[PDB]
Amino acid sequence: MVQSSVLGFPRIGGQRELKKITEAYWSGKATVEELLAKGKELREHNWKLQQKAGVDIIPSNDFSYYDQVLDLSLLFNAIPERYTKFDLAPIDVLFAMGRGLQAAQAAVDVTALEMVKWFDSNYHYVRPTFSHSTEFKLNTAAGIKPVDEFNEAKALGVQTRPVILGPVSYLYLGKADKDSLDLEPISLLPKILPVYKELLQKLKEAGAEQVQIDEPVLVLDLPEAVQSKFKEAYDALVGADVPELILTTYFGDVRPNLKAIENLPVAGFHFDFVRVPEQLDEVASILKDGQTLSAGVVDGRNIWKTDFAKASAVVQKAIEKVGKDKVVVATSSSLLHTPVDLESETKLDAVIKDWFSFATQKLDEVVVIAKNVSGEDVSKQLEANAASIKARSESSITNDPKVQERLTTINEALATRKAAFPERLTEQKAKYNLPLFPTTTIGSFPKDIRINRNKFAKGQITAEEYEAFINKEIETVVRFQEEIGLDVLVHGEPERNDMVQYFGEQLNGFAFTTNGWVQSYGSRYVRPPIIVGDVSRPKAMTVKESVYAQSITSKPMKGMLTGPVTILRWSFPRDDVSGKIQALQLGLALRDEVNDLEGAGITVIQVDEPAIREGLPLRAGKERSDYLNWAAQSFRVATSGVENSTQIHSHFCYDPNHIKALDADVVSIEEFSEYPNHIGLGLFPSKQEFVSRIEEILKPASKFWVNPDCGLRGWPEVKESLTNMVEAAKEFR
Ligand SMILES: CN1c2c(nc(N)[nH]c2=O)NC[C@@H]1CNc1ccc(C(=O)N[C@@H](CCC(=O)O)C(=O)O)cc1
Ligand SMILES: [Zn+2]
Repeated sequence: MVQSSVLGFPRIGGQRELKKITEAYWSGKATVEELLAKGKELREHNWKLQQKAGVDIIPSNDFSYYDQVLDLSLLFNAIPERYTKFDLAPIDVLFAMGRGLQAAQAAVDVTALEMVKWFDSNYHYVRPTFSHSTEFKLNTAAGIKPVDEFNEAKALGVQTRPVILGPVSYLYLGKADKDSLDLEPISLLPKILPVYKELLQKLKEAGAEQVQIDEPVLVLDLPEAVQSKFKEAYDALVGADVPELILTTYFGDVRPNLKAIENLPVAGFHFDFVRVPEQLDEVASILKDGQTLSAGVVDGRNIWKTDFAKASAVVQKAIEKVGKDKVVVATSSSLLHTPVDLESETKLDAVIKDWFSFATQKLDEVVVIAKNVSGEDVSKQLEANAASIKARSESSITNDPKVQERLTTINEALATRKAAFPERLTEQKAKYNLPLFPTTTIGSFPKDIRINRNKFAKGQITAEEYEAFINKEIETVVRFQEEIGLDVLVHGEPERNDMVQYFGEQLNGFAFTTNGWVQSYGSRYVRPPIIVGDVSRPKAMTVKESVYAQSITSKPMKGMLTGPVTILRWSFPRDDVSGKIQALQLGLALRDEVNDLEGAGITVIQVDEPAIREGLPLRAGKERSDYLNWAAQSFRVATSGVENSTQIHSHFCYDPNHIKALDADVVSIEEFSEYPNHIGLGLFPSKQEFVSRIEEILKPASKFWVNPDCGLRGWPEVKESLTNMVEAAKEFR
């Protein structure tokens, strides 16, 4: 009988209980005991769910109040001193590191540690931060979270497998603090290993027989000298006095690093065969006698019902290489990255809901697959699964002939402007006559809003009253900008709740959930859109508010759009067609929008792709350069239908060559000399500080726009700043 395994379970709660209790604790409404009681109730509920589903290997220490990497930093005393001088008990040191700390000496405003994207998932972890003076050690009176949680589950009669981030990944994903700029985190390895060993011994003494030790940096391009550290670390940790170690990898391909793990004393490995099924043969063939192979075949980052027949076949290949006794059916990664429970959806059509599985359902999928490859009769589940998979692949939701046919029209001309920039600029100058050092802003501006969204969705106020409120907000914002004297304006987007869902709602091919929440960072969660089929845009999405904003001023009003790659990356994508295809479909839908904007007189249009870098494939090579090419192609498909006098803008927070590939008229960036398309380097503060910072960037005149850093912060600050920025632009004129 082949075992089933889950690498981690989302902890937010089916009703976002974790968010509610933590935010209550932070605002003084709940006590720390109330906090802890809710956490314990969440963990117990999630363990019992997993046991009842029949999962064999059930994780502990996957729970967190904020972030699991932060939890380890607190456990190992990677705590910078500044957080320690306020008499905070350890759980409050933890929160102080995660979210910062303010006290009424002058006031304290101690900033949080940095938030970092966890690989290419949509989760963010708190950066481990080390100094030359870091003394790594266990903190017994803080409680040892993985020991305590292991024991809690055991007392419920649930044997679990503690999960911790391994020492190489933990140090390598961390960074040197300000006061220790030359420190290489990985150099700290000999100092941290004794703390890992101690932790593992305490887990063993409590009854833990296996531990999942995550080494996800093995899917990254690692220097050779980092590669050798795996043999060192794991030779030091393995022994009679510790649990068996299952070295766990996800999100990518470990083959370039196989030599690093081919002679390890660990008890087994886990690999992600959803993202990289093709590494199976080579990773299997380095397993030593006795080592087990955990085959990650149930996607931990997407919401589609698994094809039981294909997932079992992947598992059956593993079984053929190393033996039925040495394979485990697993989720590809932690279920951290999926929503909690499909059964909470109250509005989804049953046809569509038949195609999905969220975390709770994925528990049943790993069990049924495990039974299937072990020889049990599960033909009824197999048949029902095959029926769902079949229905999806034949549905019209998925296949729209017009979109298919439109994809066949994509070619170079469709992704190229009618003329090159220099010629375009001469028509743009005749049209706008913008003065040199033109001034604009990047988008957002500074209460009552949701109040009016609300009575409108319940039909209490007409579309008529709703529109006048929107238009009054737009009005305020436009007049404010005019009185400051900005040259190119924005409307403020009071009509928009969310950069991606605002578009997804208005596009075919999308479905939406009531409860599909995923933790993004801390207590902040996202409810991503789902791409279910071929995307098209039946009609104008933004034209109305932009046309109204443009009508009350003789300054150029920017249209504002989100790009195709960002819409794709902050949605749950289809798993039946490539990312590329989904991006080009989005490019084409956005092209209709850009063209309608231009048609309605909105001939300055900003299109932002803030997710481009998060989507970078994890290793260098063909997949990465293909991604950068199609990403840019998709942007150009959206923006290349316009006349020469229409001005495409794009704004970047974050590689100059990719930016160049977009051929935008104006790029706002928050030493590429021979590049004609114009740039606004972000400046935001004195008029003279402005005067200084521009003067020094001087060291090209006709090419510089002036603008802030990213969206706007209180009215007096924005005003004073914006007004100072404009004054500075005028001197130079
Ligand atoms: C800009 N970001 C973003 C994204 N993904 C999506 N889909 N949308 C986004 O705006 N990924 C990267 C980053 C994530 N940052 C954030 C920041 C705040 C909240 C947030 O405030 N969430 C609210 C719920 C908002 C709502 O009502 O939907 C919360 O309090 O949990 C979420 C993600
Ligand atoms: Zn920005």
